Amino acid sequence: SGFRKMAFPSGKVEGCMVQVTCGTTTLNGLWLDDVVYCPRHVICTSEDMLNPNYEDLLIRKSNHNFLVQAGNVQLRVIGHSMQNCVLKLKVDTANPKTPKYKFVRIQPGQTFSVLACYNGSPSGVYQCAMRPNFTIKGSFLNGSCGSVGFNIDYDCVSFCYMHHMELPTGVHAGTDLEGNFYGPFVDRQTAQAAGTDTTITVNVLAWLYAAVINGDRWFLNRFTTTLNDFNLVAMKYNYEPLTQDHVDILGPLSAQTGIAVLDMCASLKELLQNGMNGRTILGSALLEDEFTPFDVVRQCSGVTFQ
Amino acid sequence: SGFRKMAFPSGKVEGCMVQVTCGTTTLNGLWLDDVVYCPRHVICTSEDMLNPNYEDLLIRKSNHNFLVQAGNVQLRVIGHSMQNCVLKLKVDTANPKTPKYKFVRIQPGQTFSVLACYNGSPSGVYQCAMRPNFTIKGSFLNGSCGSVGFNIDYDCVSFCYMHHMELPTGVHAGTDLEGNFYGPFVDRQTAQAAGTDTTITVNVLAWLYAAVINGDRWFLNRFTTTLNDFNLVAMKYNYEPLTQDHVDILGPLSAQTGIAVLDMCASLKELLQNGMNGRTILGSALLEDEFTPFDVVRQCSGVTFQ
Ligand SMILES: CCOc1cc2ncc(C#N)c(Nc3ccc(F)c(Cl)c3)c2cc1NC(=O)/C=C/CN(C)C
Ligand SMILES: CCOc1cc2ncc(C#N)c(Nc3ccc(F)c(Cl)c3)c2cc1NC(=O)/C=C/CN(C)C
Repeated sequence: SGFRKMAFPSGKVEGCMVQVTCGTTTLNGLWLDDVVYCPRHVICTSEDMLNPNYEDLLIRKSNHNFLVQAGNVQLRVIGHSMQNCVLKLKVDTANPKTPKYKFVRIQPGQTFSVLACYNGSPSGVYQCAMRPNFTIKGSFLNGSCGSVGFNIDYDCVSFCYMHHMELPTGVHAGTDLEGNFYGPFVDRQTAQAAGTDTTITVNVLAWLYAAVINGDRWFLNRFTTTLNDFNLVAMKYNYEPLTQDHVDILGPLSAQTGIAVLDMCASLKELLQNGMNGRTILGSALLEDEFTPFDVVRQCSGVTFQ
Repeated sequence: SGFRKMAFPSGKVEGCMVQVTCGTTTLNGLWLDDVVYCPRHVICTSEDMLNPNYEDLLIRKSNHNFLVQAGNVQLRVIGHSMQNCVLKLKVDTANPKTPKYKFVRIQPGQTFSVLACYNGSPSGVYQCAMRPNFTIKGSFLNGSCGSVGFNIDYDCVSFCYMHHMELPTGVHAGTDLEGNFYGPFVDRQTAQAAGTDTTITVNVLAWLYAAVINGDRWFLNRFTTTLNDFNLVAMKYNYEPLTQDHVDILGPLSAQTGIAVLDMCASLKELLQNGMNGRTILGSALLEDEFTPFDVVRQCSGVTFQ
């Protein structure tokens, strides 16, 4: 019993974190096999970041300008290239701690764990979601760039996020491990604003199922609804529209609890229209949207990794 | 920017987790040097747990009855003893992944990270606090016993919690690594109820400082208070009394923000008396009490480990 915001164990990723310094800038890199991946803005001054021409800035850099350090030991850089917004630094030694891994570009609404690092050293681990506006709500200070987000399934680490930028409003933007930004964001210090922070409806429903499983059941009611009715309410409250695909994904939680998805939708509708009247659900006074259906099943079932 | 419920990186602890099976019961153990620590109730049936005589049950167990497996490899048990509510299984091989470590008995109000495990395999990591009533609000299923809680400072892992029991109300009880339960709880399946879940006042104040640092400042007001005045309010709302020791511990956050501790207390007083009027602080609609002053400084400053 109990339901917590839970991250994946981070050891497999800790063993891949290195420090990358180019001139005056230090950030973190990800060492997998004989390649270190890091944000291309390692090559910029803070002057450069207003309007950088990365191809021109890179011309002045050679292999020996990229100082890569794994713990106390220096790595020898034997090549470098730019791929979208990341650099790939080829080193002469394969990381002996390289786990089984994949690079995945996640969809908005999916969750992942972040290992926040500074100077190639781990500071902490927490759970995030790719928001519908393609930002994440992380915890990142100067020097955290190149920290990564990931999921684990049994023994395989799927890396999905590398941290690049903080917007003036305090939320975060980054790339996949191919160096393509999520959303419209760019690696320049400019006027870029986030769009509407829409709530991830299917995740809220999953968390209501988690609540029922764990004995929080005061919000269950005598009502049902339809997809189209419920979506009229979702729209008013800036929730994502619920689709039949979402209903299908909630099938397993519906079967476990015996609560039809549309009945749970009717509970959510009343919560949106009436609020929580000073009560809590799983220790929260708001409707939580950063647990996916798979996260709920996983945590409620004890799935393990390594 | 950003403030998240953040756990310590878990790799140092992942490398210590093993599976322990005694007869029909499997749970997790902690392998440090040549000793495996686990809950003594590994020796019980579910029959036995209503009224177990552990000394008598242990008489029927020999070294070869404790099956200890680290990943895919079996460990040879060369001795065993009971210390309070834990067993210490001496094995013939020191754990090559043993980190620098200490055993610490934490005080109520202090926080720690939990690595939830099943069958000796890590499932996830999350952050907890020792509540004033000596329970923790974790996420633990059958098979998670022997999972541990810990803090890290640079390279040293301070283990403070081993999981033993779930109370009928869904909260959790366990021991330190010497096998002494936190609070009055016992390792029998009996009528034991938790006392009042008091809110950790100094932690709420720390989190309000974290909020100010991160730009959430709507709750600041024109008022101040005194320790004795504020505590009249703390008492009504089942908050721990604030002491001068707590004020002193908040000194560094007071200095960073320029907000006197007692002025912040006056903000908290208004929040307790008026509620949050539908607003949020650091993404929460309630007053968060599981960040310590040290947690706030650490997360806001980027401290690292390994
Ligand atoms: C930790 C001990 O093992 C389990 C404990 C559980 N405790 C509670 C609930 C609940 N409720 C579980 N299952 C569950 C079901 C369906 C749901 F939708 C939800 Cl949320 C939860 C549990 C599942 C566990 N383990 C498995 O399911 C293992 C299966 C593996 N096979 C493919 C071979
Ligand atoms: C990640 C890059 O490094 C830092 C970034 C910071 N960003 C914001 C704030 C803020 N605000 C910080 N400090 C801080 C101060 C006092 C407070 F009370 C709070 Cl909460 C936060 C920061 C501290 C950092 N690093 C250090 O403090 C290192 C010192 C080590 N020496 C002993 C040698």
